[PDB]
Amino acid sequence: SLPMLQVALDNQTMDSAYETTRLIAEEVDIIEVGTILCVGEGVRAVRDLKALYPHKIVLADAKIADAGKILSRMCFEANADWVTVICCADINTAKGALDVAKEFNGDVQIDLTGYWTWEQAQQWRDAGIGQVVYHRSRDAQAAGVAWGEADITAIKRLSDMGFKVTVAGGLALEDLPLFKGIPIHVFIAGRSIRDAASPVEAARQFKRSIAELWG
Amino acid sequence: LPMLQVALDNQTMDSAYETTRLIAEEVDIIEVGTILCVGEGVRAVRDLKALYPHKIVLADAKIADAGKILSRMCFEANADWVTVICCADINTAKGALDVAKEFNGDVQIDLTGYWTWEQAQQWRDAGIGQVVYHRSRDAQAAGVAWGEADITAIKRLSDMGFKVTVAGGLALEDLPLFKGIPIHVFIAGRSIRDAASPVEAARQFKRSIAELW
Ligand SMILES: [Mg+2]
Ligand SMILES: [Mg+2]
Repeated sequence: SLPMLQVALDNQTMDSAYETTRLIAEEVDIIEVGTILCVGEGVRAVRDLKALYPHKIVLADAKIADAGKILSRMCFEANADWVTVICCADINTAKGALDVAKEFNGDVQIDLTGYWTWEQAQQWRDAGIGQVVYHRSRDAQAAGVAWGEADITAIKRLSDMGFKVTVAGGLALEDLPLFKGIPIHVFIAGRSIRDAASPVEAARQFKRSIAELWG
Repeated sequence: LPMLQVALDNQTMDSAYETTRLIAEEVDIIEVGTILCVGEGVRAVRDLKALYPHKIVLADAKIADAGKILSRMCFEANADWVTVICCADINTAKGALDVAKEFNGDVQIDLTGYWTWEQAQQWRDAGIGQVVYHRSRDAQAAGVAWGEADITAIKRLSDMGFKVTVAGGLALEDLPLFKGIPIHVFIAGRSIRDAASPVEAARQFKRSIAELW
């Protein structure tokens, strides 16, 4: 199978986000309401984007740290398909978000930005979490942290634990070959699509490269 | 004396105002809870500071990454303080703190969930002066109580030089557990908002803090 492409809408306002979606909504598989757009506009962003693009998967990247049931329910009532819970959260937070998700036929991903352990990863699997976002912090990226050997190893180990792994964090087109041969579920691109001279062509380039690399 | 922070974990502004119109003048710090940040977005911060410009307004964003952008959105909305979640890369706390400094605001590391003493030393070396020792609401709902290990950890954080806020389902009866520790702030959300008398609930917290400290 080919890795899917997720666009991150890390825009501060809905009209900024629409400037991207009007160009690339049909060029990508998943539309992410980024954490920045969740904070800028609140959960209406989820409701509105799903109303515009009801045939697409809409992910609310809320990076829930606690109050798993309440915050997941807000996102799902706004018609989210998927929500994110941050890796450090108490296990009951992921569990709570998962129970709500099942009411709505949605799903939960654990976002792996920052500091987590393999013991925690086992708890997620035991709790019934099936997706994780292996995620380089943009702030670490800005401080020179590059994709590398240890990432490939960890991504493979997560996959062998039975998770579908999404990869994210300042991904550029030139980074995709690093991941060749690994059954990546989804690649997320925010800035490398939204900020391109032609977002459409940026998205199509990611799709072509993926098709070549995983074909 | 430890200050009293009310958490506005409400889905909509009008729900938050049901609380604030009762207790805004009864507390020291008004928190835009994470639930309100997600429900309404940063407008919540801008609106509540406009209403209560004399009170400290905390945006409980629990930032996980993009420290500079997300803190700047909160501080442009006139937040005084913002939270960063404990698992965030150290450069996220640093980014948020650099922005905070431009606005004469501050950053707290929220300690909900899994973190390490090595990370705590990193926050200190980065110039972080505030943490929120925080029992997860979901852990609370699964039966996790405040205990001596929490008290030991709070004292340890205080000895490292942090001003410590305590939070997580706090009830009036919990206050004596922390006696003798120079707690900076106690947060109460449910035990004030959902009280039969929110005004009595806030006054009782302040009365008890004044007695104990
Ligand atoms: Mg995101
Ligand atoms: Mg809070």
